[PDB]
Amino acid sequence: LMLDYNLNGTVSRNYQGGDSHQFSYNGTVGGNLPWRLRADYQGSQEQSRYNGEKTTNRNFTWSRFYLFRAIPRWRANLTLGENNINSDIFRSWSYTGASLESMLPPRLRGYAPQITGIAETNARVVVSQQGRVLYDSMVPAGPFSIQDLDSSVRGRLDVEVIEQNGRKKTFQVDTASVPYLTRPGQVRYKLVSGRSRGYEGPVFATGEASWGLSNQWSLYGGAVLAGDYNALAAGAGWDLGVPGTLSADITQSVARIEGERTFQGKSWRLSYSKRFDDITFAGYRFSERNYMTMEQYLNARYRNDYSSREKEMYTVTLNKNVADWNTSFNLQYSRQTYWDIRKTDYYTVSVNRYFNVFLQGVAVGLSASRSKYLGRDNDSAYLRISVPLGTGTASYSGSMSNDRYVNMAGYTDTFNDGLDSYSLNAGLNSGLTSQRQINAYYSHRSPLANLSANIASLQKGYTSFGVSASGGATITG
Amino acid sequence: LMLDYNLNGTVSRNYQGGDSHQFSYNGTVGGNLPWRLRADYQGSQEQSRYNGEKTTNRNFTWSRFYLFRAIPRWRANLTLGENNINSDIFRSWSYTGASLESMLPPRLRGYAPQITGIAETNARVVVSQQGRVLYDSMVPAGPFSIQDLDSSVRGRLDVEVIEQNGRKKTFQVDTASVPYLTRPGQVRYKLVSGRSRGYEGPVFATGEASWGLSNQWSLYGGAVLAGDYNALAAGAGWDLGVPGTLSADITQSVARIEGERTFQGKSWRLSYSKRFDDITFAGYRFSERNYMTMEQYLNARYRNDYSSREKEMYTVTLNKNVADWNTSFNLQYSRQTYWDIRKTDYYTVSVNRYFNVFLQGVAVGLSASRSKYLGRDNDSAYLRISVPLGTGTASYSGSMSNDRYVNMAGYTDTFNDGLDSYSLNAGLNSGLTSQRQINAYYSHRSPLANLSANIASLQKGYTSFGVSASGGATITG
Ligand SMILES: CCCCCCCCCCCC[N+](C)(C)[O-]
Ligand SMILES: CCCCCCCCCCCC[N+](C)(C)[O-]
Repeated sequence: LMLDYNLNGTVSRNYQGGDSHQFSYNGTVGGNLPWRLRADYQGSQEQSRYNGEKTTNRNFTWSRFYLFRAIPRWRANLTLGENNINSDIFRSWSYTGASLESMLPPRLRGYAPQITGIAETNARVVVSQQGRVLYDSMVPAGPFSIQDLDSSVRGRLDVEVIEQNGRKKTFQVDTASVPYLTRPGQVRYKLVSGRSRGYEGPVFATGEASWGLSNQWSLYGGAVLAGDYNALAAGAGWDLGVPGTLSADITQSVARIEGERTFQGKSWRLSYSKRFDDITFAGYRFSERNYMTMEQYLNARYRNDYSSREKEMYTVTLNKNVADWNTSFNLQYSRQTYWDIRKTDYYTVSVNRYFNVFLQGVAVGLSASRSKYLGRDNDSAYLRISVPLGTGTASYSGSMSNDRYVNMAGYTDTFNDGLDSYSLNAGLNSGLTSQRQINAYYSHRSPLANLSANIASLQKGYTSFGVSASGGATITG
Repeated sequence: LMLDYNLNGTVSRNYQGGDSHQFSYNGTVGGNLPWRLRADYQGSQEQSRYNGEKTTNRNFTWSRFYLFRAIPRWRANLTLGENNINSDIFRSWSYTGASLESMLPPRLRGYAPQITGIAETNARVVVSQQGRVLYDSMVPAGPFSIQDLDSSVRGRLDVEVIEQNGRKKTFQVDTASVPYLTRPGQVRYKLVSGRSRGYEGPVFATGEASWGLSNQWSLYGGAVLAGDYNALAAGAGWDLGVPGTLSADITQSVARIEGERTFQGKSWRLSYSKRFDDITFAGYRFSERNYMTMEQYLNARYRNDYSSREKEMYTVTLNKNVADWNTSFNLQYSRQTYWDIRKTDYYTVSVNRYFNVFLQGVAVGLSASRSKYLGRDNDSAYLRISVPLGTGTASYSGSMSNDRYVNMAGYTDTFNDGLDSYSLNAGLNSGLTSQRQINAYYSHRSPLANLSANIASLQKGYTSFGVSASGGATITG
């Protein structure tokens, strides 16, 4: 019986008084009985004490836990228990039930949705989808690129960057929606049944299939039979060569909510993907005022929420490594508009060049990003020149988050071959009298157990300490 | 005695009443007596009639006219009369006097500053620098790329896009400031003298030179001796190979204005350029509160203007043609900040892909840009699919200027091999009840004489007719 723990803990004081605690954990229990196991758990506890009020927000749940078993001979996998639907045609909601679903040319499957951004401090970053916790551990200040996500992540993700000074900056990233294509002989499909979760739960079945026409083309369809909510979708997909693959989808919905009225709508979606084995992906989507996803409907029927009616959604992704002049470029953009509320443009860019000027690998990196700090836009840029000095490396950093700019000097030293490392930094925040910053971050990365602690302190500001451990153990008595 | 005329004329009516006239002209007189001639003239007249008031704004001037003569044997050219300083180290002001200045590896000289943007209507676009008229003729609605500029344009340009509906959108473009480098043996220099113009005029001399150190490097300097304004500048330049060339400059200023005070300041400037014979240029500049250019000083002493104190200026330019997947990409960006006023970010992007889907060269183009419409930001995007149909080509266009979006259908036919062409368009503006749009644009492009007329009419809107002729003639009695 396997366990995959992930822990976080942080303590901090204010220069005005307050203490606060933060402990979070998430992980997965696995078991083997052709009957396989998978239980995802996640929880957190937060406390704060000011002049008069302590506050506490505490949460725990099994996001999802189910049994799944492989079958030799339909190349299909059966899974039953509490899960989440993962579709290449429909969007996601959580459910209890079972499902039967069909390794083949990568150019047709989905890949790991690498999330990127920028942190003012040494910050804990949590990536989620719906309520499910996909990633939440600490990051050292500066641009960050989380490439630890489950091979099967789909849809758009919710990222929260909780900074050491108490500022929560949040944004959204859209994972690439790779064309649901197939090779002529084969057939891809996904037929799921059960009742929708967490709002007993309305009964629903959903099917989705991908036919292999005799050309470099392929047609797919799917339907959602939820009763008060039904949706049908058909789509055409086309394969190319190295110039990537492509596809388009039209999907209509019928939703009937009590004494409220009845909504009808469709949404068209065009997506292109040139990744295989430089990755580039561009996707588009435009949906009607009355078109709703299974999720949208549910929040509408059970929670009385009709907010966030999607209109148009553009999303571009380019991670191109020109080994040629020794520079990598990554772009993650996602513009999203609505019928009821204001547009929401989220992006993050970075370009890293490796130089030779005096000895090897002097590094200059420029990064820029925009997220949201409490409704209002938060716009950042980061400039870092790093000089490698033996097993260590000294660096200078210039940060510009909104109207507050930070200057940083620091030395980082690595050991155990890159597994462990330890860095000390000192700097100045100005943008409002200036403050001196002192900060140290330590990391240990063994494959069976990771661990990392960091301590930070701002003048007339805050002072906090945080640890973050994650590893693998077998819990069987 | 040569003449290079350029004319524009437009008439239009309002749906509420008004008529208006617009006539502009600019050109250059040339003459040969080793004594060469060059006279630039420019003028315009505008009239309007509403309920009660007609108005008229009329202007004419010889921007600049001077004599210049080549000399065999110092590979230098002497020019005297009323001109404008053009320096690779200093910024521009206009002056009466004479100058002596030093074809050689392109990687060190300057190129044609191609200006780009987007027009709602069939619009006349005027490009200028200081007050001097560099370009002003009509453009057919959609993205536009003016590549007619004098080989020697330097500094940043002022672009105004006067639309057929009466909306003036304006912005700024920074021409690439190519590194003032030289080959070891040779020496580049520029020593100018006279009095500053148009505010008799303060006396000034200015010198600038480029030495050829024995490496792929090169050092340059220059000074401005204006009396109440002095400035000295030194800079290092470095040449590479195909990875372009580079350079950095530090320049200090001393300005003394009466009973006002005395300003001191410097500004650092780093510029990289990878163009020769795909062009890419990135430049940076950061100047002190009290640092002033010769121009800045003059507006300060003679016009009592201390506005627009430059702080930081970033500028990027990328025009890369991937013949490989038959698509071109052009990016013109320029962020500019100040000490006294708000930031000013101007940009324009476009990507054009040529397809094959049914016959040859079906075209999809996406363009986006941001300029200023009366203090406020004006943000546009344009989508155009064009299908070639013999000597003609039918197209569909989607425009989005701010909150007003336009849909357009149109057929264009070309003849005389691309020299002449004629297109008719019809569309809808919605963003405020919608309106039908009818528009035709004709162009004739013979090398000795160009001419173009266009007629446009919006429902419950405006209705205008415009002509634009430009050619070469010899006026000698
Ligand atoms: C062995 C096959 C695995 C079970 C596949 C489930 C798909 C059946 C769907 C039918 C309807 C289910 N329902 C009505 C309860 O939602
Ligand atoms: C034949 C050489 C061409 C004339 C070059 C002019 C540079 C001389 C500058 C000295 C000062 C001129 N000044 C004081 C009137 O400005």
